[PDB]
Amino acid sequence: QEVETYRRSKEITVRGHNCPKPVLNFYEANFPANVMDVIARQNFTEPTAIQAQGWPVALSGLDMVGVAQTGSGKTLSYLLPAIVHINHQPFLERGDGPICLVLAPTRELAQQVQQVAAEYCRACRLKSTCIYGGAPKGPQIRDLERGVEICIATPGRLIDFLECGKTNLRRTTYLVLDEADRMLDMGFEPQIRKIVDQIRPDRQTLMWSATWPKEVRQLAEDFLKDYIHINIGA
Ligand SMILES: Nc1ncnc2c1ncn2[C@@H]1O[C@H](COP(=O)(O)OP(=O)(O)O)[C@@H](O)[C@H]1O
Repeated sequence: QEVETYRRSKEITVRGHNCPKPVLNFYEANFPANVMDVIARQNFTEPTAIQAQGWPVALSGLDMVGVAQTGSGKTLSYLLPAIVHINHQPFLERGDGPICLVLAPTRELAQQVQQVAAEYCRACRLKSTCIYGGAPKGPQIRDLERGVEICIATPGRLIDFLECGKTNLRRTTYLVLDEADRMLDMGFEPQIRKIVDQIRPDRQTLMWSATWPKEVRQLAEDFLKDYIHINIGA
């Protein structure tokens, strides 16, 4: 396995049934033209180790957990397959909720992901929005009502909105839990549960974490299906 040479090099450990081979370069991912336009402008030389192994897993439709240090490039690891997903699901109709739901523990990390996502949404003509607590409800409710394919959210504000019927998850087929361990450290487990229970069963779900403790591992087993576990580090 040329694979095992590459994984071993990049300190990639994979666990679970039938993980696809890692993609050795950007071109092999076969992301659509508009996304490539935006990737070329970032002057990356190469895929990061989790993009390498993570992308093909995500693009295959499989559930997974990606464990890597802050800075290993996981945002793109779930975002970019999200775009492909959206391209393969029907067109967004008046009043449809989001197709892709990215949950994040804090306002700041929610906004970071919106920032990364902005350029690709614009190149791909997708609409997205950052939902977070503390800030004016008005603009956020506007965005959700005009319709977004992508909704990046912190749990509390999302709940409030669902309960008020200002959006809904009956189209959410691609679920992301960024910074899951932090999300659990800050005590959001009941809230994340209350959220997912409203998500139709055929969802692909992807968790991302810098660490792999008991609490997170248990969340994975309750929420994921036959998941792949990717580790990055010695
Ligand atoms: N393929 C790549 N090559 C080089 N840098 C990248 C690549 N993908 C992402 N980056 C950059 O690496 C940094 C870390 O990305 P990020 O998604 O924040 O990682 P994490 O979420 O693991 O902390 C960002 O500044 C991002 O622009």
